[PDB]
Amino acid sequence: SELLVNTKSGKVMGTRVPVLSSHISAFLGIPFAEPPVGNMRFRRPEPKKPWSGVWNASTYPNNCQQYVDEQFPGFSGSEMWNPNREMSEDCLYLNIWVPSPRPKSTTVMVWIYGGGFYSGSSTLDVYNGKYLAYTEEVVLVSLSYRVGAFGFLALHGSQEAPGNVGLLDQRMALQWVHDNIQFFGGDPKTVTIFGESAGGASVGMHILSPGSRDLFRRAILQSGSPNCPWASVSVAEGRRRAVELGRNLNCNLNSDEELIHCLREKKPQELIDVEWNVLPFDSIFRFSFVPVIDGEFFPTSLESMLNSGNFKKTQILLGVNKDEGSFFLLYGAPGFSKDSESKISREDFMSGVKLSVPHANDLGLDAVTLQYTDWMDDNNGIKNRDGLDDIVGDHNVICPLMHFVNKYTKFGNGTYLYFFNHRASNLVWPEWMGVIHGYEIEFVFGLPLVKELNYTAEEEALSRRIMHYWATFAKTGNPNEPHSQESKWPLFTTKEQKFIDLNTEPMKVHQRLRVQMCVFWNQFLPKLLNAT
Amino acid sequence: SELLVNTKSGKVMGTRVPVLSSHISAFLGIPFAEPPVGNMRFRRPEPKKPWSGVWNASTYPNNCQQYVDEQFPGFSGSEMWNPNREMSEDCLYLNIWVPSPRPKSTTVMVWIYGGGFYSGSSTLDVYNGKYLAYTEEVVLVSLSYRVGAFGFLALHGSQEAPGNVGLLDQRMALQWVHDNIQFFGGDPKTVTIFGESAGGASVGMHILSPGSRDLFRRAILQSGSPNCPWASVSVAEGRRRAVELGRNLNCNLNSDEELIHCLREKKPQELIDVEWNVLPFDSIFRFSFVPVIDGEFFPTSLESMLNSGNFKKTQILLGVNKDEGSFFLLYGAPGFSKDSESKISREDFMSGVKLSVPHANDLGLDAVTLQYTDWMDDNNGIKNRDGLDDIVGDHNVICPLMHFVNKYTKFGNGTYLYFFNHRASNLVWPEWMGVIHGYEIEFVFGLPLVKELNYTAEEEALSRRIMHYWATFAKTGNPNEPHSQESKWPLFTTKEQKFIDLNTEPMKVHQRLRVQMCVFWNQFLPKLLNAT
Ligand SMILES: ONCc1nc(CCCCNc2c3c(nc4ccc(Cl)cc24)CCCC3)ccc1O
Ligand SMILES: ONCc1nc(CCCCNc2c3c(nc4ccc(Cl)cc24)CCCC3)ccc1O
Ligand SMILES: *[C@@H]1O[C@H](CO)[C@@H](O)[C@H](O)[C@H]1NC(C)=O
Ligand SMILES: *[C@@H]1O[C@H](CO)[C@@H](O)[C@H](O)[C@H]1NC(C)=O
Ligand SMILES: *[C@@H]1O[C@H](CO)[C@@H](O)[C@H](O)[C@H]1NC(C)=O
Ligand SMILES: *[C@@H]1O[C@H](CO)[C@@H](O)[C@H](O)[C@H]1NC(C)=O
Ligand SMILES: *[C@@H]1O[C@H](CO)[C@@H](O)[C@H](O)[C@H]1NC(C)=O
Ligand SMILES: *[C@@H]1O[C@H](CO)[C@@H](O)[C@H](O)[C@H]1NC(C)=O
Ligand SMILES: [Cl-]
Ligand SMILES: [Cl-]
Ligand SMILES: [Cl-]
Ligand SMILES: [Cl-]
Ligand SMILES: [Cl-]
Ligand SMILES: [Cl-]
Ligand SMILES: [Cl-]
Ligand SMILES: [Cl-]
Ligand SMILES: [Cl-]
Ligand SMILES: [Cl-]
Ligand SMILES: [Cl-]
Ligand SMILES: [Cl-]
Repeated sequence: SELLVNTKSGKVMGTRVPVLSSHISAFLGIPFAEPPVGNMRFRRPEPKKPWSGVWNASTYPNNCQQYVDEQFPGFSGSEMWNPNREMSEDCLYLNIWVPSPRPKSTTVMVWIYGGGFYSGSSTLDVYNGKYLAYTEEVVLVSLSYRVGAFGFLALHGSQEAPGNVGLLDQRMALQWVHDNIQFFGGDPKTVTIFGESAGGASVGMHILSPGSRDLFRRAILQSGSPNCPWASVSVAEGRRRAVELGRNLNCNLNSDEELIHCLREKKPQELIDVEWNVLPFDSIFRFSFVPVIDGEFFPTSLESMLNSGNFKKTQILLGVNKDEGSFFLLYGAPGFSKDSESKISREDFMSGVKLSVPHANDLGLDAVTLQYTDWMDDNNGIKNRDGLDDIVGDHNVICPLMHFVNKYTKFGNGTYLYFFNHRASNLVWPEWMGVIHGYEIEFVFGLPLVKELNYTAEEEALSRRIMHYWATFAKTGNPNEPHSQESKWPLFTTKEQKFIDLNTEPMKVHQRLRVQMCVFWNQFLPKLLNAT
Repeated sequence: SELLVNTKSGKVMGTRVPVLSSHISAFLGIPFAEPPVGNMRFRRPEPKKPWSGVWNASTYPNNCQQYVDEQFPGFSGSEMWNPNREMSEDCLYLNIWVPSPRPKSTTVMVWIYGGGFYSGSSTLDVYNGKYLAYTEEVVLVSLSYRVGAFGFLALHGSQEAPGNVGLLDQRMALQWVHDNIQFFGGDPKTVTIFGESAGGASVGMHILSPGSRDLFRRAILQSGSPNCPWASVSVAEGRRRAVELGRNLNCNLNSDEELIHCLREKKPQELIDVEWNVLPFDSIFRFSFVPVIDGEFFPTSLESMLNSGNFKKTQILLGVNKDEGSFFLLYGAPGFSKDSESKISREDFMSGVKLSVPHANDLGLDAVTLQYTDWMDDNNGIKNRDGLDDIVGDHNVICPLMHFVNKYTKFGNGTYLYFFNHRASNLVWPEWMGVIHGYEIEFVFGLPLVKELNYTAEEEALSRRIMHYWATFAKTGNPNEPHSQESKWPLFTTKEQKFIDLNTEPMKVHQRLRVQMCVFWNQFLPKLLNAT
């Protein structure tokens, strides 16, 4: 029977699963590592010891230990991103959706969730890969990885807490797909890794890290890049936050061994309670325990690796959403509220500026405000709100990615670039937030195809277009079907720099995505700060 | 008879002059100072010694000694600005157009010509005040003043060449109008001084200088301001250029007395030949001998005087032309030509940038180019040409004036602001130069009213509108006629910052003239240079 699969680690038994008037196979909660509990907290993951018997693979696993958003209790808009399973340090598991009948060798897609490296779950409703596996005849995997301190506490020079271990969690997941996906009908030679936000940053980090390049074929990055200012810290800064975390918990701080033994003693929620207190009073758009530039996982600085071609050469498909700053501001900036139009005075605009560029001389502040202020209309609350939203999105997401795109394309084997700007008809967040960070995911996973989810027919067609782009790219490295004559999504070349709009209108091709602002962010502003 | 007038200096006899199917009276070439010749070269002017007999005042005087443009021999576009009379150091004379019959007490307007303080003549065809005197029933004076080294050689601490003497030339002209214009039918209580470019800068400098404020009632500034970067130098920089001028002429350089005796010996054209060699290799948009911030004529820095209200409080009417950079670039920038469309490569744009900001760190260069570059279309030769034209005009004219306007309006008694953007139908310079610096003057002086000058009927109506604005402002301090209901030219207030367009279309009112660029020029760029 097709719900039984033998693997190099043991037998697993899945469940038949309905999906749009048909059925497919799902294997939920397969372990890919030893449970990182106890004195293994903060350590590199070990491979899952092989098991006897059949592993019930019919129900979702636990989610990892993480902060939980409570800003809007019961609000579906925020709670659709929270853990929907019991939380535990025993959380290193993957899930697989396999078409029925089982294929023999079809392309594989591995989903890497986001959440700023401090949160995330593979079991969210928007991450349910059954629609995509069934519609595009792919084998859909979603992995999990340790977040927060559990996955990214970095005491460099130590082997009990070296940092980046949540990245090694993902890597082991990919190694297990390389080794066992052939038994699920998947082609381990055509594995596409994809992910959004922190997951998009992860994908790019696996493109960069030599110990990861050989475990996948190509890559998709949504609203995230490895060079994003929130996505990595130095070895010094990682050690500082780790010691600062000990201070918060009354820890002996003389050695790394004593620091680590104390932290291993605390219950997980104790660590999470004080997690945000280690950030520098430098503030707001930054998360505590992120990957570290350690010399091992990342040989040198990300910028030098990028400049020298020191990265896997393949095909990539990536892009951004129109409004990437909205959540940063709602949750952390003064004067933004879920239930008002959040119009913003001149005063509040100037304070959000300062929050958006941590540690910038005053001359830099003027540079930013001069660039984003309409001085013919400088007291317009809506323009001030939109301007701040652009500042935050350009700085933290769009312009890092545009830098990555341009650096990568000089050496890679094909780049495709998209600008997603359709606001979902049924979005529960306020209108002023726009085409929000994170709200293309439901289209990539084909949720518009479910009528009771209350999407427009145009949104079903856009989701089908997008799913087909993603899967056709994963099978062949080109989103366009060969001899099917609809408008072509053109290659992104250093010369032309073309991209497309992704929305419900007929495709349009543009050039040089937000080049005006990103010249400012990627070339002018850092020069200004360097020379003052 | 009305061609004879007795003055506190002697009798003068003018000539009857035809003008648009009528006649008026003109008194050309009245001396207002002692001829500044010989050992009086470079000295403060002395009053004209009174004379016996009748002074023939029927023919134009000489023009002062000055550089003469020969870039386009015979080209009327350039030659209409050159001396049209024999040149001489004996050039301190004024000219008066008096309506017929002679008025008893009507308002007076004193024209101060431009020419970068290195050139200019009161006798140019475009400066012929007969049309304005006759049409608006004013008494029109035009003065003259020493230019070049003869008027602005500045060896501070010396009494034989203190600097600013060409400004004292103008002042003496105004003192003579104060004393004698009542005999020509002019009201010495309603004297309006006006002028363009260097003359506009002069007008503002007389508003600033205490020894000048009491000699006129109000003021008009066209395309010039006292704070313009080409309009003044420091005492140190004036001494440097003066000594450098001696080096060029094999002068003894040990003392000021010996420096000055040598320079007084050279024939005037010898000084003019080497005049441009004293500029710092710092270049292009600067003129050699300009006013100096000496502590006498200007008590303190122009910026501190402006900030503290240390200036005459009255009404002012001022404005700019759409394209102020065109001549700077044509004559001095590489890649601009009279007879091509002067489209400009990316390379040449970057070199014109460097020429437009003398002495700017490289970080400042990027600031300028980032602000004026369209990075979606950065190789457009026309946009690159227009961008450079805006850089030069904003920096050297528009944004200094906008700074002056805003500083003055806090303390003055009424400000009116215009943006002149009608290109004359019959302009002989190439189209790419646009609404050129200097080409509103012919409208202010009513030359469109002469049919054989080949202007459109709309240009006759615009000239009449403008002449009426200027004269009504000069009589009453408000350009609008009281109870005549046509659209009103609104006051310029710190809050609203309104101005009007001056062209052949019906008046329109706008707000915050080029505020985006002038925030960059007047606030951001100097801060950037200061802090690097
Ligand atoms: O974005 N501001 C958020 C914010 N929430 C709160 C509510 C309580 C938890 C603090 N947890 C934080 C969260 C997030 N970012 C943070 C950044 C800096 C710091 Cl000190 C804490 C953060 C973003 C994701 C959600 C939580 C208070 C202050 C505050 O600033
Ligand atoms: O604008 N460039 C002009 C320009 N003309 C020439 C032609 C010969 C005379 C030099 N006379 C000059 C004139 C003017 N500006 C100058 C600025 C710097 C210097 Cl060294 C000389 C200047 C502007 C008004 C007209 C003359 C050569 C080089 C040159 O640069
Ligand atoms: C695991 O499998 C059994 C039958 O194989 C099923 O009844 C059970 O519900 C599954 N586990 C849980 C926790 O429900
Ligand atoms: C990708 O590589 C192959 C062979 O290495 C080459 O022929 C092809 O043109 C490349 N495509 C791009 C877009 O670089
Ligand atoms: C679909 O729309 C109706 C109408 O407001 C709403 O009551 C219902 O809850 C929606 N369904 C879902 C699944 O949100
Ligand atoms: C000055 O006046 C006389 C008559 O008064 C006139 O003939 C003469 O032409 C004038 N001067 C010159 C230089 O022409
Ligand atoms: C000008 O001054 C007079 C009296 O000094 C004052 O009443 C009038 O309002 C002022 N006008 C402006 C525009 O400042
Ligand atoms: C007026 O236009 C004609 C036609 O080109 C021209 O020949 C003539 O010289 C012009 N007149 C003046 C004064 O420029
Ligand atoms: Cl199989
Ligand atoms: Cl514990
Ligand atoms: Cl870049
Ligand atoms: Cl849309
Ligand atoms: Cl919006
Ligand atoms: Cl670019
Ligand atoms: Cl009289
Ligand atoms: Cl001589
Ligand atoms: Cl200003
Ligand atoms: Cl017009
Ligand atoms: Cl133009
Ligand atoms: Cl302003």
